[PDB]
Amino acid sequence: MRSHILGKIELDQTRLAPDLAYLAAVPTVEEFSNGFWKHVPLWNAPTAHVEHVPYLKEIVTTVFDGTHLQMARSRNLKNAIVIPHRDFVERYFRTFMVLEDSPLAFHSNEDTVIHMRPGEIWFLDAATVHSAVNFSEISRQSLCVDFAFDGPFDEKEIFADATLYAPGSTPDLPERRPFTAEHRRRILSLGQVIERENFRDILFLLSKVHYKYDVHPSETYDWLIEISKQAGDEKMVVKAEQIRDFAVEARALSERFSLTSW
Amino acid sequence: MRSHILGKIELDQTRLAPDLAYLAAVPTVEEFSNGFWKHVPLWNQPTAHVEHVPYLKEIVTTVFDGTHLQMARSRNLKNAIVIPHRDFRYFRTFMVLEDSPLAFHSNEDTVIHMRPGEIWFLDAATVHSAVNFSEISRQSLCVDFAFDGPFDEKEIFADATLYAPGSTPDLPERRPFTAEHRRRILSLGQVIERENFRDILFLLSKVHYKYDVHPSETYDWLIEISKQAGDEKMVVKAEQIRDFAVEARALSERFSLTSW
Repeated sequence: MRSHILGKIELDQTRLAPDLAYLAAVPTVEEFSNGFWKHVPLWNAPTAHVEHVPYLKEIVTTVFDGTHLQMARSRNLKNAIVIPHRDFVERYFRTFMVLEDSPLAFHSNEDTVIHMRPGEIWFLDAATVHSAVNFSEISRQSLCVDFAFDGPFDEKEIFADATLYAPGSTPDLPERRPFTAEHRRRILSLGQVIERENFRDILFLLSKVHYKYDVHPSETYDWLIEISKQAGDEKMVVKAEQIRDFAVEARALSERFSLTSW
Repeated sequence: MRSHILGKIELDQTRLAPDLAYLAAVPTVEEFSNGFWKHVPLWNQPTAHVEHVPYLKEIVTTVFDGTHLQMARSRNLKNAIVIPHRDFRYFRTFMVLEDSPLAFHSNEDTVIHMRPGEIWFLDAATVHSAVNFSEISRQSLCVDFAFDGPFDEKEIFADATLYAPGSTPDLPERRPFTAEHRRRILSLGQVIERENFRDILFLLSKVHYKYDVHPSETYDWLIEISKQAGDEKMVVKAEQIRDFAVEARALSERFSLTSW
């Protein structure tokens, strides 16, 4: 897990309530997606949206330095799961800060599961296998502020005041149950019910095991492949192979790829 | 009936702050318009917007009785002016929810500056206008009432204790409107064109907020400005506009500030 905390800030819930009330209502528009997700661009390398979120405005304005600031946006996720994956193989800086307390919302990254707490500013490593989830409808509005630097930089200048930067902050890293061979055998029983119209469903459900069980998120794809073989459907074995290449190996997918076209 | 304050509630900032953010982002759907105006219907019976950020739901639920109530909406106005006009005994209350210093209203001979929380009564039947000389937000709540037979303005509230008709209104001072100033306004007869006719109208419509003259004169100056310009189609159009605005007289479906 390359990801880690970068520091924290006491959020003023009362100056934030309205900002969140706006983010939730501004209309926006947007193959592995499911549940509810919504992003709001604030800083495209500012937007009409900014002056409408005074507080959030202040926050990035003051907590960060533009001497490398890419973009910034708000991101919410409800009853949704982002399939585990990696963006590529072979340096950028994506930072993340939840804004609301969403108990059943988590992130994962390579071999560990995280539960971000408000105001905490995380560094999320996109070069390794990661995922995000919200098992409930409790809102999970978040601020993603991206950075960039060609000349390797301290990681310090993210903040425009080293008094906020503090790695040592202890993260909430839930303790997961042991993933056993007996569990693995139960998962594979899905080979008996999977069909083409519920294939995407099984992908999403397999994507959740790693949050509660101690097993690499990438195994998701091995299970899916094996479940496809057990079912004996070739177009499934192949779709499942393609998804794994996309997710685990960052291989791109055809424009013809579809979870619903067979 | 002349405009006046009916009472004033105190506004819980924190409790309405999230709501204003909501009204400001809610999309809504899509003349003689001019600048930014946005209405978010709140009672036509409730509207999906209510529950979606409540403080106002309370305000409107507590304060008014709904047997005569018949529409409620938020109304914002920025860098805009609505031309003076009469709508048509249909009441109508108005509460500005924010402090927008360059925001005003006029009605017949009065120019007022509503203050946050005051609940003003405004008559439909008269010549009124609204304006915001700046981009500072001016979210308000407009609640109208139904009466097709005499009542007491008290009888609109629920909690009768909320009615306080004696609050002193903030009535901006206006400069006297002089005969030389009038002469100067007719000079626009030198520059008006069919392509800027509308602009001149918006310009004339604003004078009555700063100077002491009835807003309907806007239309007299426009007709005269039109006669000075020697443009017969323009004189007829200005007259049509005047009849539509201060006589309520229905206009035509073809009528445009582009069709001469």
